[PDB]
Amino acid sequence: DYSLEIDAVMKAAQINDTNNFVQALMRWHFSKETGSPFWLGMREQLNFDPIKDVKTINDLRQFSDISHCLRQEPVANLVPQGLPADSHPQVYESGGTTGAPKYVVAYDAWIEALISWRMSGYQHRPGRPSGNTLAAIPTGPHIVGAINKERALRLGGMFFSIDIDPRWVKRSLSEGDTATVRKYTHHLVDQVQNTLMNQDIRFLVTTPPVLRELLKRPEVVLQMKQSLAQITLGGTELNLDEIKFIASEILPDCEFSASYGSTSALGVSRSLLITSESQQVIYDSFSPFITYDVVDSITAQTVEYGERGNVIVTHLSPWAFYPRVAERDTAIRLPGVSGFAGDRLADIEPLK
Amino acid sequence: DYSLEIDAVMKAAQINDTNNFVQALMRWHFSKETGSPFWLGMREQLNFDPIKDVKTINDLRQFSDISHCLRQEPVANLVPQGLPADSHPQVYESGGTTGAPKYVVAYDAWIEALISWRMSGYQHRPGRPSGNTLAAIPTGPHIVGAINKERALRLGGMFFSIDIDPRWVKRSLSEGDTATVRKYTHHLVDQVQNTLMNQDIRFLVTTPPVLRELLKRPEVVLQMKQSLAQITLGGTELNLDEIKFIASEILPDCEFSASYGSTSALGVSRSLLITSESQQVIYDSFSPFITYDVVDSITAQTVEYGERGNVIVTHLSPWAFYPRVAERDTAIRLPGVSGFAGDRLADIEPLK
Ligand SMILES: O=C(O)c1cccc2nc3c(C(=O)O)cccc3nc12
Ligand SMILES: O=C(O)c1cccc2nc3c(C(=O)O)cccc3nc12
Repeated sequence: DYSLEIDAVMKAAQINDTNNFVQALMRWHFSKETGSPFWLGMREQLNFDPIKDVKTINDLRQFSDISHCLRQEPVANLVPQGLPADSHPQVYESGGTTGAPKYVVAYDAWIEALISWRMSGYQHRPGRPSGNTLAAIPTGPHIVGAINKERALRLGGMFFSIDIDPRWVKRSLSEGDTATVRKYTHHLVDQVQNTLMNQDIRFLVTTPPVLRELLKRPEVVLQMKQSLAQITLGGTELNLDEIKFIASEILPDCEFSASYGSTSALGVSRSLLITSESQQVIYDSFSPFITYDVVDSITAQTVEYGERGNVIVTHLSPWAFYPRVAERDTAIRLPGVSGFAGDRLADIEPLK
Repeated sequence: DYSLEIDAVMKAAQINDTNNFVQALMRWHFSKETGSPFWLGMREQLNFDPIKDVKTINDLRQFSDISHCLRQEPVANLVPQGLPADSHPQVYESGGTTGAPKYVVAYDAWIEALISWRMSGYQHRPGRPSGNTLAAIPTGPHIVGAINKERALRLGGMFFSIDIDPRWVKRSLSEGDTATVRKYTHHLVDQVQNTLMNQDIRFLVTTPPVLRELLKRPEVVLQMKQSLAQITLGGTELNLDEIKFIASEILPDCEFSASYGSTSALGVSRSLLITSESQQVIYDSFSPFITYDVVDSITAQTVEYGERGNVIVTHLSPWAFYPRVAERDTAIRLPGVSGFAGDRLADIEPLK
């Protein structure tokens, strides 16, 4: 048993101090008894002592991104030896859309915690809406699946999804294939159309192209006017005006937000409500578990508030440690309202 | 709370008192405080009284298939109120066949009972192999996914899958889009490869066409001789010598079995291990919960043992009640293990 060690971390985690939390988990991960086999096996390859010289969140700047590894590393070793017997491990992959695919492990406690964080703020808000959720997103080996199912149960209906293979979509628009992308996009909208038109759907998770498509279908729009309380847009292909126009002129009773995948850190980040009065899309991460740095593409250097840079993300929780993953997007750096740790993002945009 | 009603139904199953079990569930499903809104309402369209006029399994012949009907029915109404608060309804579909589809509801406790029935005989027996599962099958809204996930957690390793979008294969297939069925399969095969190579998996779930393009790869085949222990093949494209050959010749000691989805009975029947003895693939179902009848296409009369007929599957449990689904496959009918209600099936093929 180590569950009272573990509480201490989750405790430190919100009495807002980076510091103590970082050290506590640096200990969790590298100390002999409790650590991952993987990190324990990695300690001797580091040129610094993860205990002695490593105090601030920022102080993790000294690990490099170990994703190369996770393609080969047999998943059983990723699992912190000090988690309970019934922790309930699970493998998720990170888009083997070419350069193919990186293995990771997550846990129910973890996803539960992610979600309570996303949803605080409206979980308990009087007259908050209720109903099923249609999530038009990957499930299968993709950890968004499992994160979305979890939200859907807390909103009082059932979680519904579609058949979607993002890996073929990709390997085909990259592969240059025009007709396919249209035909498969079709088949996606058709699936979403059916469920919206045959079960009462209160909550839709989808993406601008797909929404954009549904809005072009007279019967569906009408139906959306009747039943959607809130839509989440995922991707980075987001045009703020378009959304303002939808929100005010078409689905005026439906709120909007955006979601940002950071598969690398075993989670997703959430936007504020995007309204007509909104002037950028703004994101927060589940800090300190997940934290963003935003850095210059030339000099690896955290850039100033207000400027564009490259998203660097870091997961540090009792379940998993992933320092300092370069994500493949740029964002405006903004002071992160609480702590105490990690940055806000605004207006995420793709790379080169 | 109704733990004692469920207990009785379970216990009448576990000692095969088929009439008790059926009579109990008619009460359970048809009565104002325990049953699903759907059945309660559906009663006013029947012309017999489930509670009084139904005494044995055959007696359900009085019911008609109520499937084409679960496209628009509200999912929440499928849920028997007699189930507990905590029972975790989750929503699954089938019949993305042409474009439909039919929503149903499943529960952890059912999924669990099912798997337990699938897995006795081996679960415990000495020396039973054990490790990771790779399941080349759909997740998303396909109960099949959920099913295997369960199984994999009981074989001491984790659950790997792949993106795979069976409606696409299907539509394409029956478009004549012959071009990209073959492209797509390559994609599935590739994704399988990867995991086969990068994580050691003990058990694979797939299908004859894919395993076919798969054994065209010499180094996957070496990995396979090395790591696989058990292979479950589903779909109904089962070619028998083709397997017996594969198992005898190509990879000579992985064991091989078949699996058959009756998705609108919320479950999968299992075959007897295909030995090199095997003269027909034979499936057991999870009786009395799931029971099969095999019926002549003109008279709906139950065929003699050994004639091939059109298959009818029925699901009756404390979780759901789907009487008499016209599935879309023929089989040779066999005696089921006497004591148990329902036929054994052999050498299933599809319709025309
Ligand atoms: O999911 C998000 O990223 C998200 C972001 C911002 C506000 C949100 N408000 C929600 C409400 C509500 O405000 O009643 C109900 C259900 C889901 C909601 N999701 C929200
Ligand atoms: O999965 C199936 O459909 C199946 C059917 C028949 C025999 C099976 N035997 C298995 C064994 C074993 O016999 O040791 C181990 C792991 C999985 C097994 N799966 C089997």
